[PDB]
Amino acid sequence: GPSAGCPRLTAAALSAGQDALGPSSETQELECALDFLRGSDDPALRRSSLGSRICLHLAERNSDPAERARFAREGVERAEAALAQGGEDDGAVHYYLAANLGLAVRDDMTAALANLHRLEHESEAAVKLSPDFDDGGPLRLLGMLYLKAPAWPAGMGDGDKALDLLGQAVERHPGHPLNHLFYAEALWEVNGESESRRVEEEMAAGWRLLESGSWGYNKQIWKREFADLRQEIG
Repeated sequence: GPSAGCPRLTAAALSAGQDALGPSSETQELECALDFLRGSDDPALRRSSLGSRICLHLAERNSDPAERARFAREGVERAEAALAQGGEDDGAVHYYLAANLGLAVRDDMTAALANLHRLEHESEAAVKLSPDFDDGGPLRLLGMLYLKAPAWPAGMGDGDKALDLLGQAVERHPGHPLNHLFYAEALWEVNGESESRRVEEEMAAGWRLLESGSWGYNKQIWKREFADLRQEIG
């Protein structure tokens, strides 16, 4: 449960203050809130995406793959709990279920393939219910799945749908670094050398947002993803 040094907390205060917690929060602050809500019977909090989101913040800040996956697996459990308690209409619950599930499996091919249907279902639910959440996060997840899943007809993989969704994320939510990064990856992988200028400009814009914006402890893992695309394009 909450550690002994945590501030006094109530469900009402956590709900009212839920947006004061984020990627810039220190780990101790995030865990005080996460450990509290696991034990809370407050109907709203029990249905909320907050616990799953906190787990994703903790996953993203951990460079070790096993440690990151451990927190991501906790986020999957928190989102599943929220859905069982009545959060099914909340697009953010499905979003953080799919985002955490992705982190938990994407470094392991067997697990990624084994969870592709669940990822697809949850990413689609997020896109249906709250496509704009987290600056278009659900479009990011579903678009990347269209880019990375086994290619049609073997699976849902479809580069045109990837480009449609990730282009829509960039158009509708230009402030997020990963909308530009992921769109750039799709442009390169689906269209190749003919989109090099656009790929590069999208990378550069994402990097500028990454460097200037306030992404807290998400910055290091996103920087690694930017480097990955740089190396992929040569």
